[PDB]
Amino acid sequence: GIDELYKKEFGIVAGVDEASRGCLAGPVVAAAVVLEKEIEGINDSRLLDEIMEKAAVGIGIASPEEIDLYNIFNATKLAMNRALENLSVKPSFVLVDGKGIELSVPGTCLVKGDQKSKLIGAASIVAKVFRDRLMSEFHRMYPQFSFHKHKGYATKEHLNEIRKNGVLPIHRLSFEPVLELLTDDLLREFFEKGLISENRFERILNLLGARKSVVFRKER
DNA sequence: GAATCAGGTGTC
Ligand SMILES: [Ca+2]
Ligand SMILES: [Ca+2]
Repeated sequence: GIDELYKKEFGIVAGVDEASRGCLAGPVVAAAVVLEKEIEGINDSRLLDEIMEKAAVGIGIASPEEIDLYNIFNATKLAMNRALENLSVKPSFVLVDGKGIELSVPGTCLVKGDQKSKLIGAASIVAKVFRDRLMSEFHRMYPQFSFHKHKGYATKEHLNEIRKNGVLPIHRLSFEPVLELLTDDLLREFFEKGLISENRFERILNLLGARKSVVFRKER
């Protein structure tokens, strides 16, 4: 309903939101949603279909590699910027979920906007839904992991699976709980088998060795 | 759905 005020001044406004910033595995997902024919139900009082039939949508992704090289915050806007880019209508303005985000289109940030703007409310759905059906095929591809349930998140299951099964190249290797399970041994193997770029290989080395450092200081 | 447990990272 706040979405309506912005449309009056800027005309074509979009909604951005992301999913999967707290995961241990997978990319981060973003979604950009221009929308006209209004939908009751999104931030009001089976709309997946209505949103698809009745809106403009761009989706962006950042590979887990990219979360590890760039970091979880930058990888996010990287996807978000790819969403606007993948969106078919150029908006004059954007309402982003969160705070402290500057995107390639002039915009404003809304705290709990995924819960007060319809355009963001839309993309936030789009985002999860895609991510979810993505984690699904990850589950099929990596049968050992219940990706289809925990969504790559840091649940008790997912951890046990990592511990019992080993880390994957689709794990965010710079993520504390994954990191703490990491041996350069594996890194090397991942590298040698061509399952990680040299860039990532280095980064993670530098990171492990830095993890030891703060423990070393902290032990003194 | 609202609470309440759990687990992630980022900027100021
Ligand atoms: Ca939220
Ligand atoms: Ca979201």
